[PDB]
Amino acid sequence: MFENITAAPADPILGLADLFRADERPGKINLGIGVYKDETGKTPVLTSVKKAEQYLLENETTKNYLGIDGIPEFGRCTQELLFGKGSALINDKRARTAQTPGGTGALRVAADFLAKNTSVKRVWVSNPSWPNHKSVFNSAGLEVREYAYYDAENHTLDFDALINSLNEAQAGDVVLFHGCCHNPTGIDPTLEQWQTLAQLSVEKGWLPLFDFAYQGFARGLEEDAEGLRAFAAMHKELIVASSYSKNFGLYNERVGACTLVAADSETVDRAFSQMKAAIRANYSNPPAHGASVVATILSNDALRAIWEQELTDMRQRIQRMRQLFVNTLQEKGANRDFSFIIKQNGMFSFSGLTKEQVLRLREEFGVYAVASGFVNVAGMTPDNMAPLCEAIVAVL
Amino acid sequence: MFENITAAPADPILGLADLFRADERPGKINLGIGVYKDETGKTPVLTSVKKAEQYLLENETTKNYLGIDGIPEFGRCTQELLFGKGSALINDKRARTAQTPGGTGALRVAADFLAKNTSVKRVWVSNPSWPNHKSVFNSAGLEVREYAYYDAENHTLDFDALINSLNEAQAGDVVLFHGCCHNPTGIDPTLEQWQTLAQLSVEKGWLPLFDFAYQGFARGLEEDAEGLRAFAAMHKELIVASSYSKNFGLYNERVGACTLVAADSETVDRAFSQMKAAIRANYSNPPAHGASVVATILSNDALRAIWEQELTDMRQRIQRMRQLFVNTLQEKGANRDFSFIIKQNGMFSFSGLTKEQVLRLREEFGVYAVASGFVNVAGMTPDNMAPLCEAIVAVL
Ligand SMILES: *Cc1c(COP(=O)(O)O)cnc(C)c1O
Ligand SMILES: *Cc1c(COP(=O)(O)O)cnc(C)c1O
Repeated sequence: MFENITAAPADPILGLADLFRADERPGKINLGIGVYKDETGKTPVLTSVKKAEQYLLENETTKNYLGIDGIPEFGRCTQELLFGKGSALINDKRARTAQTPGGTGALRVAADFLAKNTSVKRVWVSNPSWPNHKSVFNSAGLEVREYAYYDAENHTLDFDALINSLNEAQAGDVVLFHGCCHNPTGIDPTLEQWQTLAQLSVEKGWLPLFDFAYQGFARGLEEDAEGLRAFAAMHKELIVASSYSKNFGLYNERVGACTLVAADSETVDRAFSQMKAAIRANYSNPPAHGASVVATILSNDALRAIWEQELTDMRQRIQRMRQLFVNTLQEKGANRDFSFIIKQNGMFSFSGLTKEQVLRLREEFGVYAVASGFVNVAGMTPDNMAPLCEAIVAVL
Repeated sequence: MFENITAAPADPILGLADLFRADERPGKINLGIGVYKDETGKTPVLTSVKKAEQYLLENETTKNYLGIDGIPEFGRCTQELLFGKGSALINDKRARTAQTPGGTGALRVAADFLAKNTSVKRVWVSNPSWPNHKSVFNSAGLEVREYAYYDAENHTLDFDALINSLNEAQAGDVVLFHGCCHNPTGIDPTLEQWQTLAQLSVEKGWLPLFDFAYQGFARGLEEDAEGLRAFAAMHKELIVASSYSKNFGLYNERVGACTLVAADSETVDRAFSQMKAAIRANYSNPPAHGASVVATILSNDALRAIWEQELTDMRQRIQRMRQLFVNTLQEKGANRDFSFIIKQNGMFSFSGLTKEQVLRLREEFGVYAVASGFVNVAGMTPDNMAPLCEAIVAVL
């Protein structure tokens, strides 16, 4: 059966980490890591999370199966983080949430479920979008198309090209958005923008699906949701996929969730059942541990408070490198403008650099950057900034 | 989009636990639980697991993403538990293992991967088989057919009907087996039986896929694998799906794994890549926590030793109820033979009882049993045995 021909031509992971895992001089990391790193290059484990990890060592009584949808507390908790405080979408019971081996879990689960119950044929992702997007959905047998976004050149969102690319879409078509700023270039629709996508989105069909990892990394836990929230001001039907993998620095635990909305609660229920349908058919129920950490930090408001400050730290270091990058680059000699990298959000941004600068940087240079010129601001530490910036400007 | 018609007609879970969750007199549990219970009706959390849970509170340095295949230690460790000690299938590097949100995760992942790379069209499950089997594979677009097994009446494996039902199968068809004794009736092929399935299996085509949750519950960690192992003595190509969900009482953590075999290591590799392919496309990498517990107990041989004794306990309580069931039933008045329930293995066995005894037991009786007459020996405690056995014999 497996004997003769298969093999991968694979993901931009070992597509950079393994040459890094060998191409040893004093390698300026990959800026092609997918995780955050602190001022020392470590991707710590959090005080809010540990303290919470301990609350579980002691309080757990059984490792008894979780409900298909998971931890309801996590539920309440996730819902309220995405839609708000007195959110009339919560009291009103239009939203239902599933706990999933998070982020990708949710987009998958979202995928498999749309694929029946629904007659969604295509998914519109965005050029570029997080690399693993296409695979999730092709896997489920939905065809993926791309809308414009960052035509680049002038480093911002070619708003017009988007709207323009989008009109090709249609009524029962799902349009994938990243709530708060986009992997790989933290370029944001401003509220207005977010606002018109929504006006357009209702008058044309489009079930909107939010891909939401990164909340609290652009401006703040609650502002980051505004995009999700205005859409949500006017949808009836909407679906969002979340991850506490980045915001809780819980990467390996696999935490995130899938929220589904319907006009009303009866409808929400006939459909959530069918999303649970798709869950018993994937993995029968989600992994507790991560989410309990999660459910526990969001409930304990002392632990929340301590948790909100770490994230603040995160997000802040990230902001500090973005200026420093542009600064160390001034001083050292660059023929260009990159004042565009302090304008973007998140870990990611494309360093406007060529497939070949990117490659002239891994020879007698040593910096790892995935071929697309995309760097992870998070891998830049205050001291590695010197050499990095020598190297970047020694190619332009 | 979701508006009008969907809804579930669902899993034998709330299909029994929810009426239990309400039908309150002194309800004799459901014997329609899917988890083990101790002599008090609790599904504890283990000393081996806690001690290990603590080793992690203190030793974890980052929550950094796991490899797609997961924890390699878990790897080594799982492989050696399934195939053995000096296993020439390990040194020989024909086996490769993926860590997955376990058990169902693995059958799914196994499913999605067969579905391309391979030209497996059908899956042969067994009548009955674990209820969630059909959904996993239909979900992936493989058609499921059933082979005979327990025609019942004479409570044992209609060996002949199996062989007989099987011949309809064919060359690139996957045949699903439960390594050590079967959910819902712990009826075993003896080594010989296991042995002929294998002889047959090579001479006819059939990629064999083992569904293996329950190891150490029939006779012992190592004997339970004999079935897996003799097949494995002669396959080249074979695939097994595991779960430490029952044996480690880790139910909610989601621990298990998918082992794939090929004739040789080159071939194993072109295909594992494509199984990792299917993994980045499901959830991008598995949840650490559970498996670290797992990887940690199997390496630390003090913790292993302590772990092997709990399981022994488990398996033993399970054996003690099976005799007690048959005994309390003698004494109290039954018109039948049920000496067949001390012959079976595992938590499960069908109490030869009718859809209507099953139902005459939930009226002014109070015992919950999924309509198929299947009981979970594990929910029977030494004291609830009195009333249960009054009730069972008061209907025959
Ligand atoms: C980081 C990220 C994810 C993460 O999915 P998880 O399994 O939560 O790691 C998903 N989508 C996007 C756009 C991301 O940036
Ligand atoms: C219990 C059981 C499973 C469990 O899958 P998990 O997700 O590990 O709970 C799978 N298959 C069979 C036959 C089982 O009995």
